[PDB]
Parts: sequence; C-alpha cells; structure tokens
Amino acid sequence: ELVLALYDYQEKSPREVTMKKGDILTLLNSTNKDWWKVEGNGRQGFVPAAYVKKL
Repeated sequence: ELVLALYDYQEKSPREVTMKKGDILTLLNSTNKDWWKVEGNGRQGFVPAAYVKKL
C-alpha cells in the first residue's frame, strides 16, 4: 500500500528514516498506532504514523 507524506520528517533514531512532504512511500507495517514502517529513499524504517496518509 502507498502513503503520502503530509510533512517533512528527519530521522532521529537508528530505526527511523527521512521523508519530504509530498513523497509517496510504500507502507510496510502499520501495526503500531504511532510509528509506521515505510520505504523511503531506498531505506526502510519508521516515521510517525500521523505524518502520513494512506492512499
């Protein structure tokens, strides 16, 4: 499934990745309510669930 980045997010921990507002990310794991695992820029890791929107 794909998600739209609603905001920029810069990774702050080893498991996180970075995205730019408007990016279209592949969603890998949305089981946690606060942090979703995505693929962004060839890297896989977590961003805040609230900062992306399922398409």
